[PDB]
Amino acid sequence: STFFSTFKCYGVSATKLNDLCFSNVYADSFVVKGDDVRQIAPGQTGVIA
Amino acid sequence: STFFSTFKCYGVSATKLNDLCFSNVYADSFVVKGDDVRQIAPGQTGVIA
Repeated sequence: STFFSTFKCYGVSATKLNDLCFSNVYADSFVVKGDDVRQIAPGQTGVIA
Repeated sequence: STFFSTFKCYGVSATKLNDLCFSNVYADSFVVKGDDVRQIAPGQTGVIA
């Protein structure tokens, strides 16, 4: 059903998420416009960041 | 005539293609939707990969 236009993982490889166990898991949610999505990453400047 | 929205070379630099000779060349063709193009790359996960 659900498909994503952006997927990025930083401290782990994407092909090893099935063999791991995760601790202290949190999820954040909000809405922005298309041109502002690139700002959601470490070491970024701009209005959102 | 032809223009590409995506182009990414991996084991060679893009400015060296005109000076080399290539062996065992093969081409693969298929169709996906726009959101799935990002999965055509080494180390990716998803339904396509």
